[PDB]
Amino acid sequence: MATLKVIGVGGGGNNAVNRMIDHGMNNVEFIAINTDGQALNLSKAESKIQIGEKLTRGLGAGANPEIGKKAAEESREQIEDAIQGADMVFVTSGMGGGTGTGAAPVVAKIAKEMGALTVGVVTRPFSFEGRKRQTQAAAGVEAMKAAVDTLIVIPNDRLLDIVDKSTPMMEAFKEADNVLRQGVQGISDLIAVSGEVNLDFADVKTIMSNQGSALMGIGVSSGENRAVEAAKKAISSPLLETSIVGAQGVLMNITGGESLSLFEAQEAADIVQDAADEDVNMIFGTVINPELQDEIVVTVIATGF
Ligand SMILES: Nc1nc2c(ncn2[C@@H]2O[C@H](COP(=O)(O)OP(=O)(O)O)[C@@H](O)[C@H]2O)c(=O)[nH]1
Ligand SMILES: COc1ccc(F)c(C(N)=O)c1F
Ligand SMILES: [K+]
Repeated sequence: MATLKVIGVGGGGNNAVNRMIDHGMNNVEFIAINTDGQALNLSKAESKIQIGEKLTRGLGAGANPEIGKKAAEESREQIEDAIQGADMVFVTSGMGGGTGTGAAPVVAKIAKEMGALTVGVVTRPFSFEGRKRQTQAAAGVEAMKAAVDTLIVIPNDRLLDIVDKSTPMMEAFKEADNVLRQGVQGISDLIAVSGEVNLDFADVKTIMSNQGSALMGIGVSSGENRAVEAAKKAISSPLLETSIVGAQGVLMNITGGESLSLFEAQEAADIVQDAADEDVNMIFGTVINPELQDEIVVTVIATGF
């Protein structure tokens, strides 16, 4: 079976890895990469890599992305050894600081050279962090795009659209974490489960390899318009820089119980096709889970923008 690894690079990335481990994911390996040895000592990841100790003496990169980049380059063999064997790597990092900005594209490059299908899931900083952080972050996003197979960007300003004046900051961060964690879980499920119309890791590669921007979404619904609703939730994305609009390739899977109808599978597909507003090249899958009663789940991976 295909081996999935999630790598957190820098403070925000390792935060996301810690919160995902807390949440619980059972068939994914986690790797924590950081300059900051204090944060790395608190990581819940089974594999930890301290990079750049000679450069920083165990401190972070101090907002200097060139130090992050050098620290990763100098630890290339340790990063290779930790990746070796993965079929797919997700690299998550917060752009705009020194370690994520500089080291995450090096890690992603190493993963793609090690043979892994490589997906980046990165944040852009809040506008309140100022224009220099935003410009540094943009350069990291560009570098990440050059290094990955596909890239999901989460502008942190979008979190301000989903909170009220009291929502705890940590609850907002968990919402952003969901993008990665549900994208990972959806792939894990595809690999693990045999479908009635069966998709497998080669289909993931076809949809994701060397594609650029991506969307990864899941929607769950019940009741009379469940397929349309689940499809709409899978592609909605209030947190995403890349919406579904313009997608030219899509992997879509529908999971339901024995009641899953052909008609509602077409409805779901049509929602995705119409929201793309393009002629979508679809890879369509279906899973019948007789455990499920009235629940349906639509998973979408969209690329080709
Ligand atoms: N959404 C989210 N953003 C984060 C988190 N931690 C940091 N950030 C963002 O990521 C950017 C860089 O922070 P950090 O990863 O700590 O910097 P680095 O360790 O030096 O690479 C910050 O400017 C914030 O915009 C997090 O837990 N969640
Ligand atoms: C989330 O996508 C998934 C999940 C579980 C599956 F069995 C399949 C499949 N049709 O083989 C799929 F495409
Ligand atoms: K499968």
